[PDB]
Amino acid sequence: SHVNGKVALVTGAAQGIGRAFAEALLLKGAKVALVDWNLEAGVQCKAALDEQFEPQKTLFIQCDVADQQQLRDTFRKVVDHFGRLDILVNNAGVNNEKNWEKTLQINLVSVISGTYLGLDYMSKQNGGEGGIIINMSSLAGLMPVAQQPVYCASKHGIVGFTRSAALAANLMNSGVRLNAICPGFVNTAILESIEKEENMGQYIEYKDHIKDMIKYYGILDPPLIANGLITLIEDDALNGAIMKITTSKGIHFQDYDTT
Ligand SMILES: NC(=O)c1ccc[n+]([C@@H]2O[C@H](COP(=O)([O-])OP(=O)(O)OC[C@H]3O[C@@H](n4cnc5c(N)ncnc54)[C@H](O)[C@@H]3O)[C@@H](O)[C@H]2O)c1
Ligand SMILES: CCCC[S@@H](O)c1sc2nc(-c3nccs3)cc(-c3cnc(C)n3C)c2c1N
Repeated sequence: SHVNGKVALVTGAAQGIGRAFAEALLLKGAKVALVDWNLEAGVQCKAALDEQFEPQKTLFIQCDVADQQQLRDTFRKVVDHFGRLDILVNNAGVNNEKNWEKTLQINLVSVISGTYLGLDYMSKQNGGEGGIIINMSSLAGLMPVAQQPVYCASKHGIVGFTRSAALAANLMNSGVRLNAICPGFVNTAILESIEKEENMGQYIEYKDHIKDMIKYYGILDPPLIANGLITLIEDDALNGAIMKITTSKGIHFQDYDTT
């Protein structure tokens, strides 16, 4: 009943972890707006979901989340079409240390923009019913990566932002909980980007160190990450939680020594 009948918006939903989230949420009874900048992947994804689940339970919107006008229009569309917003998953992201400025815009700036749009629609102080926002970070949000310093920067920023916005929500009595998920390696297109100079820039020569870490720890499949998302949504005690998901230690929250 925490998911059933709710409306979710998932960015980066065309493939990888985003699609896995959409499938898990549809199975739990949600309506899902799939939001992605890749029109062709998006159409393929919705067409496949339309075979499994009911067509009216999904909407596909093409949107570059880093474009604030497109993002604002996307939100408006979702709420017009489904009549409310209950669950926001800021999941879109890239790996690109060469055009690292753009990586920050997609990975960090867009998570903040999306979060604040979600709060605009969902906060009880703005006429909403409350809700949950889940931001995708990474284990790279908690630990350093020599070959991906700007990705690391962006994923650390998501952690700081989400912990902070969760405390602000309590203060503002918005009735919105904000949590983040920090997966280890997951079997998606993004893993392939480490092979590419276009993505790695000056770090390409050291790509094998990442490969050795992959070998060391192993790779999750997207559907296992989705279980984690469902836990966050179902447990309404969870606010400001940083959920780690790895093969080595499972599903565990980050502990912090706060004052
Ligand atoms: N796969 C991993 O090992 C791993 C580990 C930890 C965190 N993550 C994070 O998980 C999230 C999902 O990535 P994934 O591994 O499923 O990769 P993926 O590349 O398969 O999926 C990312 C999706 O986001 C979309 N997207 C990218 N930039 C966009 C933008 N500007 N606007 C709209 N959509 C955009 C892409 O088109 C794609 O469909 C990302 O935030 C990524 O950083 C991945
Ligand atoms: C294209 C790269 C996308 C994957 S990143 O988000 C990512 S996920 C990940 N997971 C882990 C895990 N540690 C324990 C269990 S799984 C480690 C890394 C990583 C890679 N290189 C280092 C030093 N680290 C910490 C990384 C890392 N760089």
